[PDB]
Amino acid sequence: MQLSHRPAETGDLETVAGFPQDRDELFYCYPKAIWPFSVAQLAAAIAERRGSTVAVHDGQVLGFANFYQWQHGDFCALGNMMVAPAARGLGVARYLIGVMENLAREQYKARLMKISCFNANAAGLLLYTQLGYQPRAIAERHDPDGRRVALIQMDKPLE
Ligand SMILES: CO[C@@]1(NC(=O)Cc2cccs2)C(=O)N2C(C(=O)O)=C(COC(N)=O)CS[C@@H]21
Repeated sequence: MQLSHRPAETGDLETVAGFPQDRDELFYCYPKAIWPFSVAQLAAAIAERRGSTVAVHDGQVLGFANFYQWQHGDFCALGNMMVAPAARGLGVARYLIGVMENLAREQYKARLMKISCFNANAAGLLLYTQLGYQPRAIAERHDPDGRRVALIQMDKPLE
């Protein structure tokens, strides 16, 4: 694996919007979005967020993430974490989370990264745990069917 990163570009949008494979996956990474996902929905998030970044390997965009909260000197909140379905479990999210930690430290002077993860996303919860994130709170949210879900609010000090 020889991963690189760069800011997200218009030409990446169709690729990245292809990453969520079902309503659950879209919910876990972008709960405000409505299935089916679209480039317009992805662009809307990019426009209102900061730091949208892609991970690339062998000419393929394999990952995407951004910040939906940012407070200089304080923290950033990382979301829209998406990984190409053929590249799952190969370290792309771990790589990109590390890049986003460096961005938060360097650009925003953040002392903390927040990551919130829905309860059903076991793989996410375990990944963020392996990367040193700890659970701080659990918040109630509602899914598209009106069912109650638990949002696990985690954080990690940045060094
Ligand atoms: C403002 O916080 C968020 N939204 C809400 O909590 C509001 C709602 C949630 C469910 C119904 S309404 C927001 O935006 N979030 C994102 C995101 O879109 O990136 C994620 C995805 O996180 C990752 N890890 O990719 C977790 S919920 C959190």
